[PDB]
Amino acid sequence: MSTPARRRLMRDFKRLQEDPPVGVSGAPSENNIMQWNAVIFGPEGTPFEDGTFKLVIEFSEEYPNKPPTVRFLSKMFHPNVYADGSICLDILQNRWSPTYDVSSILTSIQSLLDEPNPNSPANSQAAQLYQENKREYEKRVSAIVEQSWNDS
Repeated sequence: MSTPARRRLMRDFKRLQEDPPVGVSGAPSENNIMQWNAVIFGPEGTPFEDGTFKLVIEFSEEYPNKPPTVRFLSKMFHPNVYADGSICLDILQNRWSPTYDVSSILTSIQSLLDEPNPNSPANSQAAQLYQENKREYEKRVSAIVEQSWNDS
């Protein structure tokens, strides 16, 4: 029924309103405290700067420091992605510190767009094309972005 992990999430939300992260947003809209609504925009000086990407962060009633779960709602091509669509970040592991806030997870992925980690990539196909054929990779970026570029 109740838990400590839930209470913490409530303290983070109010703290988010006081001073939310610039460039990325992550707050619950209609979905319960479990599911949240977050969106990340491409960094400056990248083919994603003009594009828009939305992602959801699924929390668990396990522990306030237990490795959470996150995944993009829109199916797009990325240099590194899991079969479930999750993102490969050091935060996803036990390296996550209970000192930081949810904003840290939003900025973590934002920076990933700028430059991924060649250290054990999830999608070798993309990571390879990045150093092989840039013309083939760029087309994949603008293509996936165009789909979620305009919905109206």
